[PDB]
Amino acid sequence: GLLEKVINERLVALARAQVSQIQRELEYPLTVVHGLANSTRLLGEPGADGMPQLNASRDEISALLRSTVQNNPKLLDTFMAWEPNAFDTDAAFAGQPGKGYGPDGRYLPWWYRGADGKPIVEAMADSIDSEKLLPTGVRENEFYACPKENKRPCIIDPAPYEMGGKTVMMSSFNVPIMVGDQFRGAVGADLSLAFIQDLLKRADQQLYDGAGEMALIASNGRLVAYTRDDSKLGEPAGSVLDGNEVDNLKNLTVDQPLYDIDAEHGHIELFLPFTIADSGVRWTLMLQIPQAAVFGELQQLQGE
Amino acid sequence: ELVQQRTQGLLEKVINERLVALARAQVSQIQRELEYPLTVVHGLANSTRLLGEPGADGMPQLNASRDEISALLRSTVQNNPKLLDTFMAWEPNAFDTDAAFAGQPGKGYGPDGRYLPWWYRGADGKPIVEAMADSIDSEKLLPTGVRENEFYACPKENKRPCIIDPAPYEMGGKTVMMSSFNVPIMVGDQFRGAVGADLSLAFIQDLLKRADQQLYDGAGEMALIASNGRLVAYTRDDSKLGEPAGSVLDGNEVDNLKNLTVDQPLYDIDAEHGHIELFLPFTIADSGVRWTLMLQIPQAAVFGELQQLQGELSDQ
Ligand SMILES: CC(=O)OCC[N+](C)(C)C
Ligand SMILES: CC(=O)OCC[N+](C)(C)C
Ligand SMILES: [Ca+2]
Repeated sequence: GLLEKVINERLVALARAQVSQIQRELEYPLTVVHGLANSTRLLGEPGADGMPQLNASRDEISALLRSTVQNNPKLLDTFMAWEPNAFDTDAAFAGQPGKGYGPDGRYLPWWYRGADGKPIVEAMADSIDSEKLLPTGVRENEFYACPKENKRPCIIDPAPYEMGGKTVMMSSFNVPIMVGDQFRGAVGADLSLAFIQDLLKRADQQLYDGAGEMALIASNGRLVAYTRDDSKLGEPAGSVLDGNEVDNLKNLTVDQPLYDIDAEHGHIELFLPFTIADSGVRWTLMLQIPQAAVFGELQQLQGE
Repeated sequence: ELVQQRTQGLLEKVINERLVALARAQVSQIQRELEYPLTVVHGLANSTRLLGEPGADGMPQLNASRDEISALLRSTVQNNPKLLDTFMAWEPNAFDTDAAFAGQPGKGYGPDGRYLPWWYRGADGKPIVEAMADSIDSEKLLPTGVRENEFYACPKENKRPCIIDPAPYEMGGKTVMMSSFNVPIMVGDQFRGAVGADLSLAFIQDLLKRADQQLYDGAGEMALIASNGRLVAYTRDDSKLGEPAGSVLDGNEVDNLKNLTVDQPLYDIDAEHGHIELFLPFTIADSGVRWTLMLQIPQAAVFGELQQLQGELSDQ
């Protein structure tokens, strides 16, 4: 039908705007940490006098990280890990705690905000080499192993980490520190799922007057956000969504919308896969809207 | 017969709502792409300000030389192919004594030592630097209605990010629209300088041309109008980019743009000229930009569609 087509084109356009709004949120941390990687690699790149182009101390690099946290309130944190002896001699820094160094001197700072909002630092010695499987299906060290192994940017699916006495679910945005063809380390920043969820909830309230719900699904099919119920974050979409929805989640092409009508529940399903910057990472936005909210004007024309 | 009017009004609403949603989608896509240069230059500003912000020891948090700051700018160009350039300018004696660096323009300094590097790519793609001494203090008006130094004066005056209305630029034997994206280097409450990068806006022309094909077999036009009234994009004709929008649109409509409200759509049915227009003002981040997307549809296309929709209702 021609009228159905005009209504459905409105729906797709509204969904596409929700995707580009989410991309703005998710591409931002990647560009932040690209900036830090593009600066830090100058520690290892000679200049016209044969000395490093950046001769910054560890205290100065940490200042850059802390300034990132300070002036990027949307980011949960900023962190960086060097390979053993990547840019200096770790042994000179061994036995110095509370600076983000491992016990052997390896540079591993994780900067985030304490209770008063002031930045504090934790060394990632415990997680950087950990093969522990977290309950969301993510290994504890994947924020570093993935950029080390693939030598390109990595976005990690939702995972819980302990932060100042509480468990925080988060996704990390990671870039390798490359000098030539050599992996020297990686730098990253997290977004909390609570942050992404709050934004998706607010965005949903402006979509068809809030009649429906949205789900953001990571590369492993687990929920980054789910406007109906915060308790489902991190959980598999296959343990929260419909048989029909879970099937449609398998029916998707690489980057192309899937439209479906769940008559059993009287709502429209729209799945839009999308990629995050040039990282090649593909997540999915799901819109679930009551049929009456989308087709109310048709209902009104036919009703009279 | 009032049933006919109520029915026609509801069909027109469905049509108008589709066009509004299409407009909002172009705005959202434009905002996604144009955050990128702001994030890059925010990173450079947030590093450079540490030259003047003390630590607990009372001493600055970053003890970097001018050469090291320039290396950060050079690395930005090298590692962001989409950016045309990256440039930074300090206030006189902002972080050191300019006079100690006088007489060395080959490093991006002014003649009396002011730090003014502009880094771009030479013919072989390797970055090279030039001093901005000839532009940094110039309030000469460009055709676009901005000062030659707007990229610096606007962040100095407003102490927040500034996106300068685009200027034409030759790229690959074609003229494209180019804007700079600028942020202040703030130490406490003090403006110390600014850092920016230029980005081509050709992707907007391409975006809007593709979107304009979705509706009415491409019979409409889409435009993006800057605050100076000039065309950032115009799907009908690449040759019009950078021209006053009043050359393709009723002049008083263009004069009216300053009165519109951000994110509020506005329809104008110009029955005299047989076109309907939808305007959608928008901004970018905290830059305070005032840009307007415009969708123009011929009345004959809409009328024909309404007849088809009524025909489908009749046949029900
Ligand atoms: C416990 C720990 O060190 O976590 C580090 C990983 N990160 C920054 C992604 C949370
Ligand atoms: C080439 C070009 O875009 O001119 C503007 C350069 N700027 C803004 C650094 C002075
Ligand atoms: Ca369903």
